[PDB]
Amino acid sequence: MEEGMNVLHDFGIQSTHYLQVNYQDSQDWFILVSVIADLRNAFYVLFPIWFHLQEAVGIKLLWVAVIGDWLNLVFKWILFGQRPYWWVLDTDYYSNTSVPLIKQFPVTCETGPGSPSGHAMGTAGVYYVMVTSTLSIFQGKRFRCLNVILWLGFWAVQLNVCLSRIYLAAHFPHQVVAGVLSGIAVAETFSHIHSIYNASLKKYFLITFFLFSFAIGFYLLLKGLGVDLLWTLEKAQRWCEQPEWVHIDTTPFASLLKNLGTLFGLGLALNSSMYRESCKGKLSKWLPFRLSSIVASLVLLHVFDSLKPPSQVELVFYVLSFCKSAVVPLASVSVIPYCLAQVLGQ
Repeated sequence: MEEGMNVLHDFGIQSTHYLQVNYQDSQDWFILVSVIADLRNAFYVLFPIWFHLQEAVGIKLLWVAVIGDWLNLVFKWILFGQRPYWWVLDTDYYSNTSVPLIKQFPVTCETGPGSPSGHAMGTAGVYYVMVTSTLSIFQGKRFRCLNVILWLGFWAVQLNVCLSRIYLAAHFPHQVVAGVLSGIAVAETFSHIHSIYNASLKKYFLITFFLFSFAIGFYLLLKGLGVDLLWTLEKAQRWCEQPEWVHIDTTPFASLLKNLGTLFGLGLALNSSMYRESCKGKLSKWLPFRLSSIVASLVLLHVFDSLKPPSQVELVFYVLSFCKSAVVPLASVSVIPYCLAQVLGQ
């Protein structure tokens, strides 16, 4: 008893055509929305702004982002999901019927399985935390104005992200809906785990080691049964309208090490002695200092992101990417605040 989900697939294709045929003067806006929702905006912009306003929100945001990435990868390995494009030129569902018309944008022609919507899940898991934390903080203040403004803003962001993903013919509506719901779930369930604070340096190492070991073991186990993990490459190549648009990548472990490096860097920065005298110092928590630290961290991280590891060797690429991802939280809470405190020295 198993029947095809071509009903959902055709509903997605018709949704893409409906969105494309009318809003033909909005491709730039949807591209801009799709490029901002990228997760390299919660480790470089959102984190240093929230870590100094209140130290508890930043750690929760970072943990939610890392766990969301890990779950995204692990479940993406084992779901074998299609995409809006690449399914209308291959399936025989429109064999005795008519075939709609789908146009391909350069941002389209993705090369990986798209069962969990990474952009939507990360955006939900990162924005739910911000909204709920702001609502909790602003309790000291007739209250159905700020609440409704914040929730309407959050839902508008989610709807715009989903529409951007559908309009570019990169994910079906159910994929992004499930991704949004899973991100909300992970944020909600991390909102109650209170052992992530004041955690020992040994515990962070054990957690990171467990995540890495489980990922590698799972990756090998699936290869040890007869599961194919490269079906997305040849089919994407054959049904993409231009080979130049395709962005073939040869890194099976690309975001895993980046997330693990971010987690390890946060642990080291939190448990290092230099942070204790820099951000927990004596009479240095007056607000202009925090604002200056935020501005300096943002500027220096933006300048520092403009590097690329050498791809001529794979192991060196992985090691350097891990080190950079570790420096991202190790240089925004530890060294810059201490340098600014010493500047306050003279």
